[PDB]
Amino acid sequence: GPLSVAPEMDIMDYCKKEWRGNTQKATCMKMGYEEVSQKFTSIRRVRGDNYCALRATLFQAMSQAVGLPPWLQDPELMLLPEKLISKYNWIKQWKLGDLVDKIKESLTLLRKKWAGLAEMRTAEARQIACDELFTNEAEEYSLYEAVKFLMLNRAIELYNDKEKGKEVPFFSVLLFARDTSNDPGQLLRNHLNQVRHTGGLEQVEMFLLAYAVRHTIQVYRLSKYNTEEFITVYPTDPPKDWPVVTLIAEDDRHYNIPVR
Ligand SMILES: [Cl-]
Repeated sequence: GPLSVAPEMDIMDYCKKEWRGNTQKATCMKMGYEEVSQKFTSIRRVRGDNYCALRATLFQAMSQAVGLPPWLQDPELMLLPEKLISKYNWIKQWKLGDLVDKIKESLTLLRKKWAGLAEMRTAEARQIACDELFTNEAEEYSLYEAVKFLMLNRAIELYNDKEKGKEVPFFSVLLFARDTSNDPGQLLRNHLNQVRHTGGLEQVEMFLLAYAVRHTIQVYRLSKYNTEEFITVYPTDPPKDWPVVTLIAEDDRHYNIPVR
């Protein structure tokens, strides 16, 4: 299929095309891209479907992969679908974009593709391979099923910890405080399973994504330009060894990729 992450263009050329006229909104977006352009020369437009946040994060993480992270080296990763689904039968309410084999196939693909990218000598070889992977075919969307499953697993672990009275990060309190997401089944049914053209990860779920792939996500939030949220980092205090990926969000729903 066609690329789902568009070929790069100059970031201020992009800004000048999208943001014209003298509205306060347009002025704030221009200031936002001007600030981003101090560190990144170019931008890649990410397909704005319900997977936009996952696509943006995974494309950055994988195109920048120089090693296979320990959580993907762990043999437990491939055992997780059978162990989780056997224990929590409501997971079979999963809606795909049997279940154990499908998820295991997706996780095996994620691990294999990531390992192959980490094997490459140059960033250019990685970008070519990523440009082939993110072409709107079944392999791309299988990656999102894998990551969504790891998000569900991390959510179950955080929920169970909070039940036991163990310390949990506060974003998980906020995640489960939502009336549509009071427990992991509601998270699955009402958020991870969601309907086309309406879904996408909410702010609190960006923390969950970061935890699931062990990446620090640095987001220029342009609708927050004149506030301390002009950047938000997910999670707030990650391990220093987690790799950093940078995104741009004009609103708190759609993400593009700055590149240099
Ligand atoms: Cl033009």
